[PDB]
Amino acid sequence: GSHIDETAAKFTEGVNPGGDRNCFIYCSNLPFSTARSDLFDLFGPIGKINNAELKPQENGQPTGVAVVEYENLVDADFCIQKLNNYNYGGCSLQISYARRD
Repeated sequence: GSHIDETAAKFTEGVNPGGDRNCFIYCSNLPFSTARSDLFDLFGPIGKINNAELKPQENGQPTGVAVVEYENLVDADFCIQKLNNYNYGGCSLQISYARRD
């Protein structure tokens, strides 16, 4: 195949909360000043992130949502155990299994 940033759209487009022990993490209610580098700040000490991105929007405004993807299903689970009350920017983050991709 071929890639540079085409897959990073697919990594967040179509993705929703409320899966069940998939592999992807859905993260929501992030503050609107967040960027891709902030994911590895709070997720980096949990385990190995395979990939991670922020959800895009049709009008270009910030969504307040991230997706993350993890090496082992114990590490994906551990994010959803530990982060689902995490205070950041003045917001409390909501965390779930990313249901479709």
